[PDB]
Amino acid sequence: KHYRGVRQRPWGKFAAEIRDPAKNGARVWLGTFETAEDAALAYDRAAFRMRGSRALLNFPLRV
Repeated sequence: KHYRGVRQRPWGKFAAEIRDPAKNGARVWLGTFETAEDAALAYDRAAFRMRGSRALLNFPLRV
């Protein structure tokens, strides 16, 4: 229901964002999306390039 990094609005928009501690504690707003699935998938790509090998994403790719 709630994706880690995706904020849902009471209108129909979402927002994919990730927390990066390596950047001295700075935010990384990927961008708003149309649904929680699109904003959640975009969060996985930024949480895999920034974290590198293996990472905890809303959609833990493994197939």
